[PDB]
Amino acid sequence: CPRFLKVKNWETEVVLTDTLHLKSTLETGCTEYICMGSIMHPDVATKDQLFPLAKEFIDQYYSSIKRFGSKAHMERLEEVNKEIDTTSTYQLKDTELIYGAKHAWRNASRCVGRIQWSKLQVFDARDCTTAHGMFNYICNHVKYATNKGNLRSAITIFPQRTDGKHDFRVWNSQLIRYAGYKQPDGSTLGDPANVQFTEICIQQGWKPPRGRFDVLPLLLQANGNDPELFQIPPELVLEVPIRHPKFEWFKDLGLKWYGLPAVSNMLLEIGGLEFSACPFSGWYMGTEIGVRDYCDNSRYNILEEVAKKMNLDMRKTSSLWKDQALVEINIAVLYSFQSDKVTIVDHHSATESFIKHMENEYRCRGGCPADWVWIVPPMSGSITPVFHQEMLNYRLTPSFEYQPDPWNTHVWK
Amino acid sequence: RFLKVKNWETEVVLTDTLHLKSTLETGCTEYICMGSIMHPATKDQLFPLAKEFIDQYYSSIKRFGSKAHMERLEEVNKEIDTTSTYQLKDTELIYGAKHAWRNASRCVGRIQWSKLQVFDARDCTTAHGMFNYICNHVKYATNKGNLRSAITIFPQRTDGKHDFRVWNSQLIRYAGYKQPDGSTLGDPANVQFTEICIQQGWKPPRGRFDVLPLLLQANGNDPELFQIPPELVLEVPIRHPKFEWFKDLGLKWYGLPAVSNMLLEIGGLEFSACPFSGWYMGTEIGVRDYCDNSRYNILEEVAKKMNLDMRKTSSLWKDQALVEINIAVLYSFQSDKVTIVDHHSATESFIKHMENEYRCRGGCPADWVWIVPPMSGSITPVFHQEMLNYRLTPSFEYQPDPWNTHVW
Ligand code: HEM
Ligand code: HEM
Ligand SMILES: Cc1cc(N)nc(CCc2cc(CCCN(C)C)cc(F)c2F)c1
Ligand SMILES: Cc1cc(N)nc(CCc2cc(CCCN(C)C)cc(F)c2F)c1
Ligand SMILES: C[C@H](O)[C@H](O)[C@H]1CNc2nc(N)[nH]c(=O)c2N1
Ligand SMILES: C[C@H](O)[C@H](O)[C@H]1CNc2nc(N)[nH]c(=O)c2N1
Ligand SMILES: [Zn+2]
Repeated sequence: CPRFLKVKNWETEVVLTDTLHLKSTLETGCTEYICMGSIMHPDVATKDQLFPLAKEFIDQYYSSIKRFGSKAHMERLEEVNKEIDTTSTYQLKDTELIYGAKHAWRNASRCVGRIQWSKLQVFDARDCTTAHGMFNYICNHVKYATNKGNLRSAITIFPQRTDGKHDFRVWNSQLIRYAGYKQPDGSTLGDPANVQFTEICIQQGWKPPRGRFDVLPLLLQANGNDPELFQIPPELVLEVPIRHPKFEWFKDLGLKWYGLPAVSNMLLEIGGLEFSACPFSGWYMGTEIGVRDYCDNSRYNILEEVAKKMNLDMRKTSSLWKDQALVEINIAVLYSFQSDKVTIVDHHSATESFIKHMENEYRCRGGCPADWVWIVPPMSGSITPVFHQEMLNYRLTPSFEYQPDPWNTHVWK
Repeated sequence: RFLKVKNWETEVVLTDTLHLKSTLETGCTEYICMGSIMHPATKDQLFPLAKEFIDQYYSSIKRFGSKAHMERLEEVNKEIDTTSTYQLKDTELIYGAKHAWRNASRCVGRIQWSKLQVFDARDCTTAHGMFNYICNHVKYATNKGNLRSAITIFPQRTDGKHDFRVWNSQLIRYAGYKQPDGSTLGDPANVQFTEICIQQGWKPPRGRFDVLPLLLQANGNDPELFQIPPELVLEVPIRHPKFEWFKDLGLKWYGLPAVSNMLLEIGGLEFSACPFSGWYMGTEIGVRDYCDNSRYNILEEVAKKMNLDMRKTSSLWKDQALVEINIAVLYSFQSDKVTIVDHHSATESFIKHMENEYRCRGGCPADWVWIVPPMSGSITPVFHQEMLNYRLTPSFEYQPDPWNTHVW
């Protein structure tokens, strides 16, 4: 591989030079003959596999604190090596846990929000043993992160994988989501994306109120045991009713959304260790709600009903009636969040911040992996600065990875 | 491997086998993806490429292994020997042109790929000849608004010292002028090319929508200027169905999109002048041409007339104005009976095209970064379509600007 790689911005002419790609680890999925850059998703480790992964991470940690080669560096290397020899694993210091989590965010190529990567609150939950403990930890996370609408980014890290039969997992894909319900007639109440998970929850004991915006219970798995259900206290679930600054009829659609986006189905890999329950949360970019959640045809799919209330001609696609309503729906979501003093960022501000971040990373770090397909917002793409920015995608570690759905792998006791 | 692509809205899964036949590079490796990078002979390299192309041509007319096939491979081998190159048969020229379009990963319009009028211009020797051939192209493809796809193929490269090149990047574009106060009149993307036209004799009217002259290079000689007869240049005043003040913005665009800076490669041969044209997708004009900050950049003005609050971005004033600008373009071409397609129709057509290519051909190389329209992405069906990108030949490739390589 060539040592220097250039990226250009076609709107400003700015050329950046990437050397960080030389530290790439796992596979993109691409080859020199095929590019999989639009593919969404393109047993444990052995002593011999773990040794070099830990050393790589420990080296990198001591490089960052400007102690590379020090006595504390070599002593940590030897302690780690001795520990892998006697137990086939090792335990991270708190300092290394925090560094690793912040860098998995920093390295998350699909995240436009990374300007904030070093302001992450890390909750060490590695002493947790039961699903009730997991509930306690997550409740405290949600309350801290919500902060009465002054949202603060945070991660709670549960115990790492051991033999693969004792995994901690949050079975929810996100900590806060609305249920969806299949009716006998084929229609769907609530969020259609969550019909499968809702059905699991119901069979597990949950009593569904069967509304359009029912907050799902937490389904928590500790130490490989069968998952258990918990209701998040509703006063911890901050929500925003959606209204429009001009269209007084917009509130009559009964739309609302929750304030905290909190991914809980991903795996955090640090130094070869696997943290299979590591829920992390930030704050929303408006398009995640106004464009995808509300206007995807497989989701709440409100474009038609907004278009009718807007009295648009909906017989020709070339009237752009869909595009017009999409803008108005996204004006309402940003307006409703700002009026309630709940942190949100529009797609224009977040992509300008990301460009500034990317440029600083190239300056100070030698690069910034970014997945263009995910960084570019789902509306108005080319009037945001990221559209015109060339990006290199590669995988650095520590990182967040996908993992199988726990109901597909769990062995029921 | 047989690779699978999933549509995340419909859950339709297709299976790609066609990628097994690529061999040109993508630019990516297992460790670094370059999917968002815009720009990632001799007798001995030439025959295997000629062979593969003849093989796929005779396989496409279902006469693989025919005597005609055999005699063609021998005919081509002898000619590469005596002459160091070879000439395509007319049937191979047309087949190669249509398949370079069929294989263009970045083109959302490929449902039309086999309906292409091919103009053989390989007998051309002078810039006057090129001008004639180009005028006939423009007149043919424009067709009084009922646009028809077309390509004009000038002589292939011989030694690189005698290239045919259209120096315009597109046959019809508007000039751009640097103003003394620092701002730009016209199209800022064409400032330098306009300066090269002026420095060579073109007298500019110095307006906002001056059709540029043609700058044509024949057989490696210096380029010569020509004005396309104005009755050949179809233009559309832009107006809005609801906002009667929109026509007062003074906006217009040309009807015919015609790329003239690319290289057509067929069986190892290189056609450095191959102007090709189709019809516009509305967003090409309304989003990029009009609202790119480095182009006509009219968002601020439209939002002014719309009285929108332009104090904070979160009012989405740019997004509102952008939609109204794109309504006007579609309404104007439609009112003037000039072929245009909106990004909803075009992307729907492309999904259907992919479905067709997967069944009958085993895949469709496609560049998600280019296929998804520059506005309202996720409400078009291609946003949710996984695509595999790989390089099939014949193909259109980029080439250096001639003002950076031509020896005067
Ligand atoms: C603080 C403000 C943040 C903003 C504005 C932000 C923005 C975004 C957006 C818009 C996406 C795309 C999500 C989608 O389309 O489904 C995303 C993805 C992602 N973000 Fe961030 N994010 C933030 C915080 C965080 C934090 C705190 C972390 C981790 C510690 C993180 C890690 C990720 C990851 C891993 C993804 C990829 C998810 C996937 O592949 O499905 N983000 N971010
Ligand atoms: C017939 C209607 C057509 C439509 C609606 C259409 C649509 C498009 C669009 C929207 C793009 C992206 C343009 C840009 O962003 O610069 C594109 C690119 C492209 N088109 Fe098509 N096109 C059509 C016809 C054709 C024809 C006739 C050919 C060749 C014979 C062709 C070959 C290509 C190629 C090679 C590109 C990539 C250009 C580049 O990399 O700059 N297209 N097309
Ligand atoms: C930390 C953080 C900050 C921020 N702004 N956004 C995110 C993503 C939040 C999120 C993502 C998805 C995607 C589901 C999978 N997708 C393929 C459909 C669904 C949600 F309900 C949700 F809340 C995370
Ligand atoms: C056959 C065909 C059909 C169709 N619909 N569109 C096209 C593109 C036409 C086109 C493209 C560009 C891009 C310039 C480079 N870009 C990176 C800024 C500039 C133009 F003036 C122009 F006319 C071709
Ligand atoms: C097929 C395609 O990769 C898929 O639709 C992706 C495209 N880009 C995306 N970008 C974001 N931020 N989120 C998504 O869910 C997607 N979906
Ligand atoms: C950086 C990025 O590759 C560049 O902006 C691309 C993105 N996608 C595009 N898609 C189309 N159709 N046309 C373009 O000019 C571009 N520009
Ligand atoms: Zn790639």
